Amino acid sequence: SEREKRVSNAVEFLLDSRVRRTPTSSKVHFLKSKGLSAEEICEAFTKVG
Repeated sequence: SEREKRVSNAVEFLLDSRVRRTPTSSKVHFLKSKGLSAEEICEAFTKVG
């Protein structure tokens, strides 16, 4: 599904060691800019440990 693709792509982005030091505020805006909702964003954040 389109939602599953959005969330799974987000998780993969977030797991990249190179993006760790990226401000969480900008991660939120970035994910919104890729079409994710607030609930999708929270789901993506918590799939990462």
